[PDB]
Amino acid sequence: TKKPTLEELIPGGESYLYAENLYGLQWWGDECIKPGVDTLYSIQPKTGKETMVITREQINKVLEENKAGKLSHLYSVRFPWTDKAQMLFTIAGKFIVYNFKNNQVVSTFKPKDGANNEDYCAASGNVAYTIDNNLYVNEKAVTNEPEGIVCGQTVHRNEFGINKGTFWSPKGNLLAFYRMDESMVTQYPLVDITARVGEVNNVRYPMAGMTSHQVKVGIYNPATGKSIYLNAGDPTDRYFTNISWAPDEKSLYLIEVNRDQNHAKLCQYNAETGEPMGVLYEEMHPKYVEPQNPIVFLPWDPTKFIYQSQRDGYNHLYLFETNAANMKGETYNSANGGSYFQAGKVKQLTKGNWLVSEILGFNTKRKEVIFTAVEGLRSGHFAVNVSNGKISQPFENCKESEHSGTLSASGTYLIDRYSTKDQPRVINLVDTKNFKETANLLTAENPYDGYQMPSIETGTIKAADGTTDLHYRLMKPANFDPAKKYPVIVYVYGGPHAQCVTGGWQNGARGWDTYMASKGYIMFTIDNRGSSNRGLTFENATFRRLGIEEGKDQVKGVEFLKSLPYVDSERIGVHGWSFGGHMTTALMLRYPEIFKVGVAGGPVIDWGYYEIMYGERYMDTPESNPEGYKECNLKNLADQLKGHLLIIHDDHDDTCVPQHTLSFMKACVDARTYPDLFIYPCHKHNVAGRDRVHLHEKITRYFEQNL
Amino acid sequence: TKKPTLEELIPGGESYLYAENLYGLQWWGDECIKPGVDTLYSIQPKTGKETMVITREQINKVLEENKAGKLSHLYSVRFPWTDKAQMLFTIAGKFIVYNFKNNQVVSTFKPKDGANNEDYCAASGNVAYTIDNNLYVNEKAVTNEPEGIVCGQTVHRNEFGINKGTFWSPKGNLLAFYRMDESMVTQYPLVDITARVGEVNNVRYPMAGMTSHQVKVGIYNPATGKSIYLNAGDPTDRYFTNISWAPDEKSLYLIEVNRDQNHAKLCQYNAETGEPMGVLYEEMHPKYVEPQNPIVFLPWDPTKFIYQSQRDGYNHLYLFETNAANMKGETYNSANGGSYFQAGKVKQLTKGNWLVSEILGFNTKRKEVIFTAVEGLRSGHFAVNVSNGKISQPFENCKESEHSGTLSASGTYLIDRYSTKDQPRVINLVDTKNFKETANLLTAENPYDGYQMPSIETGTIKAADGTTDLHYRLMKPANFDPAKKYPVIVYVYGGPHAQCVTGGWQNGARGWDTYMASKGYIMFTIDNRGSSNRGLTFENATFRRLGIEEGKDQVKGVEFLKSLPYVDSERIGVHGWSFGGHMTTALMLRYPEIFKVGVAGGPVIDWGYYEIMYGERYMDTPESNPEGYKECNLKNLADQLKGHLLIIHDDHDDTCVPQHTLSFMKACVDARTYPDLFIYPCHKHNVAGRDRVHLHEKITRYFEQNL
Ligand SMILES: [Mg+2]
Ligand SMILES: [Mg+2]
Repeated sequence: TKKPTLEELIPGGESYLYAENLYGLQWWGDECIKPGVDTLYSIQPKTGKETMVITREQINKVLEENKAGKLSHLYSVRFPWTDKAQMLFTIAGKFIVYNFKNNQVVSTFKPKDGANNEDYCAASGNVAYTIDNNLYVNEKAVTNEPEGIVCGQTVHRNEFGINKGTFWSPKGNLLAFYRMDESMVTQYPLVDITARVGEVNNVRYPMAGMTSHQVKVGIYNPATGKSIYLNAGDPTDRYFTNISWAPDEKSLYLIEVNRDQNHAKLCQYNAETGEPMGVLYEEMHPKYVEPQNPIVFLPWDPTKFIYQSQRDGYNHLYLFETNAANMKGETYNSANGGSYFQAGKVKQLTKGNWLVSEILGFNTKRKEVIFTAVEGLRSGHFAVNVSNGKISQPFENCKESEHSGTLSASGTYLIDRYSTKDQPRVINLVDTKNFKETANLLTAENPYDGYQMPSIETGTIKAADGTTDLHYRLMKPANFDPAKKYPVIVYVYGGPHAQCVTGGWQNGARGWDTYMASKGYIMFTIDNRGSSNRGLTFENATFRRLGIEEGKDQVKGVEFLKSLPYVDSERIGVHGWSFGGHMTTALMLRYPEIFKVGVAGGPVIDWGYYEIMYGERYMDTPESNPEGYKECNLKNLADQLKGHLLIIHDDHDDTCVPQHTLSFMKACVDARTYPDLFIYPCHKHNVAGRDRVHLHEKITRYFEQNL
Repeated sequence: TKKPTLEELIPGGESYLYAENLYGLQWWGDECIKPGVDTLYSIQPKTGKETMVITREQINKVLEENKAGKLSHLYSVRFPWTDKAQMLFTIAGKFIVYNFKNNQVVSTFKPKDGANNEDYCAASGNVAYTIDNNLYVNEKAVTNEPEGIVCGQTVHRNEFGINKGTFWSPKGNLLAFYRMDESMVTQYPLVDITARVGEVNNVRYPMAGMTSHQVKVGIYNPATGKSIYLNAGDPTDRYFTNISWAPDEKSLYLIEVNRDQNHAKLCQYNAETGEPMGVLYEEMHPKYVEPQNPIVFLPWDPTKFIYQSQRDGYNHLYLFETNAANMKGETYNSANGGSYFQAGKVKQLTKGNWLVSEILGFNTKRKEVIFTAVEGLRSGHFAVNVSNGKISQPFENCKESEHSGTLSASGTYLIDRYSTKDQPRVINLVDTKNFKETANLLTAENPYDGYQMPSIETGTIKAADGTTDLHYRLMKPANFDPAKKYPVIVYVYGGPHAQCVTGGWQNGARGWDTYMASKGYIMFTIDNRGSSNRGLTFENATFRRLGIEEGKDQVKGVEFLKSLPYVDSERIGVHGWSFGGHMTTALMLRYPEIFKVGVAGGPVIDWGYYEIMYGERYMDTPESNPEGYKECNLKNLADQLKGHLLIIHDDHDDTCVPQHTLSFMKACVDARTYPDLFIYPCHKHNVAGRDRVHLHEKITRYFEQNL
């Protein structure tokens, strides 16, 4: 009979309910380490037998004898040496290497104050980290650059799979790093209203069609203290992505992407001189090419590497030869409608209407690559023999689930974390020879046990093309009566790189979904064309017209709801954030007779205010696609607003500048339409922490008053 | 049966209704000039006989012979020479002097492009004007100052009656001007969201308790082209106000006010050297002193001048001696609780529980000063003989009305513009010997003739002190039934320098008052203690605690409404702008059991964000009044919000920085209270033009949905 509140359903809530977990669970060679608050256990994967390693009292005793501090829990320890009985942890910025068979502090190192993006190399003992805009290795500064130059940090606004800007050589003798010059990029003025006098907080923001930032790759030698830069030419309008090292540390590889994002090149550079050594492979597509993963060399054969490509329509593994730049190249057409320039023998290791979501690593003894594969609501772990191409089992044996994995040092065992509709969290140890569970580490209990909960249903309907199958999730209140009429709220995202309907826990339902469904509102979400884990054809159907085919598919979802007799067709609302915010506004403006109430958070209004990297991939430039930009500029449709639309924007949003929403307000004032607005001061793109509860109460209140 | 629309009732509306007027009505000596679109007439004041002077066709004929352009109407013509049959007008920035007896162009002058604040001196033919931050006289630049220096323009944020920064000598041979250095004042970042990339639009804004701007007075001679600056010492934390010239042009007078605004000094300076020549008079008050008018010399005796002071509790005329600085000074206590340092014989020309609102000028033959006097809803024109102090008639003969006047060159006749509850606009010529109407120039007809209109009632109730009488205005729908219950909307301002309930047209009702009253809402407004035209005691009751006594008085108004059987006590809303926005928020937070719904526009939230000049006058400094600032900081009461509060703020508001409202939103998020917000981009303190209709539709909609 008791229903959960927003305090129990929204992250940031005082009593937020979540399924039990095993934090810090990792590998020490081929032994599984299960940390706790007071003990660290070792688990033999073959048997599942738990052996105690060390207690926090024991470690703290030795830390106090060294005046090194105190641990509160053992969840943050790491085991980066397969052969040394050593542990690594941090206590107030200080790195401690601890021997757990002798109970001794091996070493301590404290980087300079204000250290971020710390990247430790176990093989050499070197640590790279950043202080403001400059890069540091151990006690020395690698760079001394002015404002506008950023070193050793992420570049190209985290696109093409870039998440860091430091790349240690396999043995830790050289460090590759990014050097970004943003000096020529426009600054957007955010205003801090908590200062004595409201101050400007400028952020570099490159908008579609304007001047971009320039990236350079440096190579630093900690033994000499000298750095070189790769001689790639004028870096203007070029992306330098997916940095990878040769196993011998003599050359560096990267994937270069042009500004039009339709041509990618796998390049080699000399690590000692920075001189180019050739192009091994080239990939082209009339729409776009999007490299997201570096090349991985075979641990048993450095003359071969695995490249990840969607050229046939799905992300798959391809085995290439290292000597490809010095062989005869031929041009080929690819199944995705693109083309590629390839030399040498290339072997497609994985094939089918599914994609590889992660390379987990290798089993060197059995010569296999272990990986995770996905499609729609299905996921699973797999192995493929690199020599013959024999796959462990067909993708068709996959169930609806969400799998995550961590491979042991020998590739013999796997930590398998998964969730299904009714199973919140299951953690098993899995044998990679036959993919059989060897031991259950956790089977989390339902955190909503003893609460009244809504029902969840998933299914498929056809897209606006009449052929593509779209997955939807439908939620109803617990006391649902099919004789009564109910209001509906469509939760929408619908942009690329995301999927709302999963095969995981509650089919991806969010806390607010649960909250509104229990308040008497039917909740609906459909994953339209453009969304992820369905291949490139499903995704690029939206090219140069973002939001259009997405809206058409969302309307097919509504036509399905209207066919249900318990749906009140005159009470359809819509809510989304970011791309979802654009979709909420666009649906209100393009289908004003369908959607009655809408709540749009941090939306994109005009793609001309959006970043170059993401924007120009799907929309090209305002100069190259003037029709696309006009059609998808929601300021042009401001006069179509009939219903209740609330726009929420955060004052320190540097993903969607606040200009989007205020320029939309001005357009409605001029057109004499009446949207509502709300600004969350001191919040970035999303409202985080306790204020996220305030946000969901405000959203709930808007739908209760107007739907 | 037809009701007016917001398009007919709101300025900026497409069909805005207003009472007929006579634009450009002025004096050519003692002849009254009535311009029109096609003709200029002359009116003999004794008789009221209209004589044609000239036609637009005649003037345009002569302008075309001189290639000087074309006039579209004769409303912008001026007659600054009493003895020359000449006119002044401007065609596309070009000044033209025209003789209307001979039909000849006398001269043309075109100032540099981008000219503003043009100040023409008919006696010398010189014109001063500004281009950006610099001052110009005729063809030459007086100043060449960098960013942060402003010359020849208004200073001290238009306080102490400063409305310009150029002051010509009586014969036009010297120009006194302001030079303001703002370089040391903090810049507030406003953001222009119409730019390609949202840009910063900085404004200098000095906040209470912080570093102020510095003002200097320059004296420029157009014949020599040289300037001198008054040697007043370090200008830090001093106000230089009410600049006035000696009749012989040999010295300049000003009133200096300290930063604590409790000590004023009448000062003389040599016009040739800029050297100080003494202090003639000093005025002190424990609360504040506020000089707002320069001294005026008697046209028949330059050894005497009239000073305007509230030292006895009401603004009155005092006759002083020019030789006062060189006489024996004594300190005296004043009836307002202040003190003054005075030398020589001083004569109080006007006395009573009423104030002088304007010195219209003089009748030199009869030795009288003509002036307008006000108190509450009462107004009138008066003469006092400067020699014997005999007043034309007692203030008690005044009726409820709003009078405005323009005196002829000899002070024999007056243009009297007035309004009463039911008379929208009456314009008469009045004989200043007996103040009898000599001719009716206009008796405007009601612009709402043929419309359904609400009823208007005025009365008085006692203030929260139990002794002071407060004027209120009550409006009811036309079909009002005293058997039914009605919702009420309190319109509030309540700050100093303003009065809402007048003796003029509709007792000061505004368009939106009319609109809501006709929609079935009772409208109520009360002029609380702190408001103007009631003397200093009524006003400074709020000193150091702005909003507190004002709220108490607004609540006495509500206790009156609750005593009316046709008022629904459970449906009371409130609306105000600026000080009224503060009042709306404060009333919602301090009396949450009284006001159900509120709409606050461009409010003051924290007095620490408000300007030095106005703020420190009534609140002192945050360091001098920490309790006052804490109590009146509405962020401190954020947790008290129970009802529906909408805060509207304009993104380019440089009166109330947008920081006020955004810092209030943050405080409510933190306190878990739910106010609503709206931002009008590209609007200053008030929404002007067609968007003002959008603003009033949004305000109407908020009250219809929630009250
Ligand atoms: Mg492109
Ligand atoms: Mg003071």
